[PDB]
Amino acid sequence: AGQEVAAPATRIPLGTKTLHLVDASRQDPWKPSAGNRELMVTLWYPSLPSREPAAPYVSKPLSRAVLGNDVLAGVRTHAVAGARPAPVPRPLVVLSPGFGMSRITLTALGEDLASRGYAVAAVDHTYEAPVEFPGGRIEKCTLCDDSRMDPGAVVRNRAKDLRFVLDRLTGPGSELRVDARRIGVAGHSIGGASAVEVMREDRRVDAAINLDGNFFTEPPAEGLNKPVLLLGARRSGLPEPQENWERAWKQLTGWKRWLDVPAGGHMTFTDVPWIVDRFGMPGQIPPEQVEGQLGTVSAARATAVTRNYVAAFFDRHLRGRPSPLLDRPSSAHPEVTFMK
Repeated sequence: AGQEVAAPATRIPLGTKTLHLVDASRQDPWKPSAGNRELMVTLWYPSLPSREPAAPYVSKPLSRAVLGNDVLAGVRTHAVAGARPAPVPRPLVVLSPGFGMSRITLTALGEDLASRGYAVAAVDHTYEAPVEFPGGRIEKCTLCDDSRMDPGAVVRNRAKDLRFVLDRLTGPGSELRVDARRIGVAGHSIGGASAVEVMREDRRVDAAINLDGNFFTEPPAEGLNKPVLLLGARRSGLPEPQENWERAWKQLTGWKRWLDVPAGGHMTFTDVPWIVDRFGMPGQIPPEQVEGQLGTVSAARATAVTRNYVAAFFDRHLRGRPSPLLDRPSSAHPEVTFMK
C-alpha cells in the first residue's frame, strides 16, 4: 500500500502509547457483571527522533470489527509506538469519539494536535464501541443493541470516564508527563456533549469543543462560563438539532462560538470520510444516509477543516495564540459558516 493517515501540520517526531486503565472506584455502568470500569486510551505526543517504523492505524482483528474487513491494518500513522517523549511537559487535549465508534476514528485529529505540540489522549468507552484490550480481547458495542440506552446517562458516565483519565494522566507515575495547567477536551457527537459535560463537572478542564453532538443532560442553572466551541454539520437546515443547540447556547455564559458546515455530514469531524472514500465496501454507508453522514465535503477538506478549527480553538485558550478562524469567515475554508 504505502497508504497513510493525512499528513499532520508539522514534521516533528511523534510517539504513541496505548494504555489499559482500570477505574477500581466504579463498577461498569452497562455490564456490572464484568466488574470495574476499564478504559483503553491512545496517547499521541511530541517525541524524540526514532528510526523505528510508525505504528499501524489498527490491528487486523479490530479493523474487522470496525469496518467489516482487515484493510485498515495496512494503513500507517506517523507516530512511533513507545518513542521517548520530547523534553517539556505539553498541554493535554483529551478526545472522545461518537457513540458506537472507535477512538481510532479520531487518529488524524489526534496526530495533528500532537504535531502542533500537544499531548493528546483519545479515550474508548467500553461497551460503547468495539474496543481491543491487552491479550487480544475484543469487547463489542453491547449498548448499540439496546433500545433501553439513555443518552443522558452515557454523557454523565462518560464525564466520569474522562475525569478518571485526567487523574491518571496528571498524576504521579503517569505514563506521559503533561502540563496539567492547560487541559482541553473535545469530542465527536456524544463524546462532544461529554467533553462539555466533564468541563462543567471538572475544574481542571479549561476549554471544550463539541463536534456535532446534541446535548442530552440538563444545563447548570447559573450556566457554564468556560470556553466552548460548538462545531456542527447541516444544522443551518436541520430544525431539531439547531433547536437543541439554541437551548444550549443560552446557558453558555462565557467565551463561545457556534460554527456550522452546512454541506458537511455528521461524520465530517472524524476519520470516517477518509475511511469510506478510500477503503469503503460498496454501500458501506447506505445511499440515503450519505447526505446526512458525509455531505459533499471531501475526505481531505473534512480532515483539514476539523484540524484547523480544533487547533485554532485550543491555541486560543491554552497557548495564547489568536486565530481569525474563530471570529469571522475564512476564504481558505468556504465550507464554514457562523451561526452566531
